[PDB]
Amino acid sequence: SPNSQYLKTRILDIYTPEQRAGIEKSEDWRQFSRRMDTHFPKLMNELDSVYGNNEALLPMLEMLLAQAWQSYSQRNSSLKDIDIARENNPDWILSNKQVGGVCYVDLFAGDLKGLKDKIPYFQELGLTYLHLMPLFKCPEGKSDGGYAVSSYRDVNPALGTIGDLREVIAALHEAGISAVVDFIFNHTSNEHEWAQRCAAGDPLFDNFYYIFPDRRMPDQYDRTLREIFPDQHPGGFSQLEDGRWVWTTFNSFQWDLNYSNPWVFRAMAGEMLFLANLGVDILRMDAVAFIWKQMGTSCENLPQAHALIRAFNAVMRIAAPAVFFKSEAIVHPDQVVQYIGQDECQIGYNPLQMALLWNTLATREVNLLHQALTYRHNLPEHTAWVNYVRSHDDIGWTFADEDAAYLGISGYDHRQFLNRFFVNRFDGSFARGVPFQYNPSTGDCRVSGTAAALVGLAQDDPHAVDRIKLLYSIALSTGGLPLIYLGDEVGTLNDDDWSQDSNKSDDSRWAHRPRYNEALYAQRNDPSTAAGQIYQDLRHMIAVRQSNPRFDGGRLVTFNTNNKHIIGYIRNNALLAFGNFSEYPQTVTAHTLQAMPFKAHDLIGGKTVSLNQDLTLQPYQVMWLEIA
Ligand SMILES: OC[C@H]1O[C@H](O[C@H]2[C@H](O)[C@@H](O)[C@@H](O[C@H]3[C@H](O)[C@@H](O)[C@@H](O[C@H]4[C@H](O)[C@@H](O)[C@@H](O)O[C@@H]4CO)O[C@@H]3CO)O[C@@H]2CO)[C@H](O)[C@@H](O)[C@@H]1O
Ligand SMILES: OC[C@H]1O[C@@](CO)(O[C@H]2O[C@H](CO)[C@@H](O)[C@H](O)[C@H]2O)[C@@H](O)[C@@H]1O
Repeated sequence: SPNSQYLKTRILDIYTPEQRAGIEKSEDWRQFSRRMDTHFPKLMNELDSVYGNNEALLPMLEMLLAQAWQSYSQRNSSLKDIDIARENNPDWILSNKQVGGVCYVDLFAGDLKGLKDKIPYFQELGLTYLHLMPLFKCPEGKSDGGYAVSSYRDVNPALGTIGDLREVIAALHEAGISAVVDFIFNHTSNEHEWAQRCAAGDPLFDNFYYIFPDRRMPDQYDRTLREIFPDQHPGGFSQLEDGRWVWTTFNSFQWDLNYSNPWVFRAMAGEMLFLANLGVDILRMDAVAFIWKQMGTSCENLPQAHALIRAFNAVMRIAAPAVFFKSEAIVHPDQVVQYIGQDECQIGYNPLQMALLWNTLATREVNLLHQALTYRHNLPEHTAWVNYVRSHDDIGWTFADEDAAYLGISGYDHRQFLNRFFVNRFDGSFARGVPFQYNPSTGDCRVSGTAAALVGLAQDDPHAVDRIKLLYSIALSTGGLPLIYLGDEVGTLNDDDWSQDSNKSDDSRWAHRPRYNEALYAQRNDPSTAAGQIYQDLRHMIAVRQSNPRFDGGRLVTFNTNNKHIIGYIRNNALLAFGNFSEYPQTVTAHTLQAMPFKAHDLIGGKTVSLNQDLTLQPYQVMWLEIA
């Protein structure tokens, strides 16, 4: 394979003799050259592992690297400073100081300019990380909430212009907040120019997607394909006007990109560089599990999918060091963690913890949660979990059947219980969620609904507020970067019109995608309201997390509480956390605490607690005891 020095010389051949001389002496080239030598080996290796001796590999690479240089040269000086800072501080993502939030620009603040006006509030809340949902042009009507991209560069006019976005990013950086956007690279909308030209037979866009003449291949593939939206279509394919079939893992209007074609990688790498130069700090790698297909397999988590992502990682290491990745892999735990690594995705959603928080609220038993915190929490160096309570999506019960089997729990039977409980089809359930994608052929089902809707706030369950606080307390202190679903900090309930909207009625996820609730936000300072109680609660926990070094890092050690309703863990051997998932008082005996100091200050309630005697926690109470 060619080497870094070889490719760099060729990159400089576009400059006349006089220019070439100057370029080689410039700071930009110096840094670019150094990073090329350091990271090119990985890029080449990962790409080769996927394409092999593909004739297009070499040509695609030189073209991509030429862009990488141009992209780095044009990169703004301020961004280059962030590039240097993060190069030498790979663990910035692990700082206890980081706290993120996520919202739809349109639902939360109208448009881009409006979002800019909400920045003061984000600072007031303590955010240092902000994820904005899909901002670029997409089909009018149904676009899977913007996840069906028709243009990676043209901002949805309803939100503003590319200029407004560029402005928002700079304002976020000014307020000490990182910009986080989606990198929907597994597929585009069926209205995207690429799709159009590919299907129309433009030789330039040949093999940019997976299109079949009939059901021969589709049927073979469907034998092992999981259905994500069985409500929309069976298997993973959709039929075109002309009768052909296109691979559509998600909605029919979302066509999977064909990474078996190296020119497809180059295309998306180009888009990443575009997003990088806008000043994006973290790219949410959407559906990383499906970017590689292979007949007979599930076409999820394949080796080449990981390799491609590590290739993308390399491009950023060379042309935009500040850009980190956030893996969205809502799959089996064993698979989830494989996307997380310094050379792949530095951080990734922690669906296991999230799903188990809700599970524990239902069963009142921390068994599965404790198991996960004990065996699946700690990660490799320079990587972190993104811990969350809810997201724009439904809740999938992605705990491991094998893990559950160890505890004498039948995964299938357990999920059936969980699903019933959270959609209020179980006696006594406090949850008011809505079903999502009930698959009659598999028994699988997911749950939609806001955090407040699932804890019982819609009916004013007296335990609703403390439940919210408890869940967020755990995502905030286990170790990793905590993500707040904006709207949750004031107990925002479900949207009560989505079912009436013909563009949303067939997607219950819109039930937990409500608009900014002016009334609730106007009560965040009133301790007598649910909004105020939830707000000050979370704000206080955020404040503590960010100021107390004992929460730093992502490592944790579980503590056996000897009480099936109480979870316990220790951060940095100095912070002991207890969490009662019972609606009744529960005790951690003096005998269980013998190894703990006689007294410890609780950062949650502010009181001094004695650990030389039984410790009784009130319903849903959380304690952050300083033991060192
Ligand atoms: O305080 C609330 C209620 O708490 C108590 O009930 C709890 C149980 O203690 C929990 O263990 C849990 O029970 C679930 C169970 O987790 C779930 O797997 C399912 O059990 C199935 C099982 O999967 C299947 O293999 C087969 O064995 O049938 C089982 C049927 O139970 O469903 C259980 C619930 O039925 O959650 C409940 C409810 O929170 C306490 O007993 C209640 O009195 C109390 O109200
Ligand atoms: O349940 C309300 C509403 O949700 C939708 C949209 O997602 O469908 C969900 O609920 C159905 C019944 O529980 C499930 O069969 C389906 O799989 C699930 O997505 C609407 O169709 C329904 O009216």
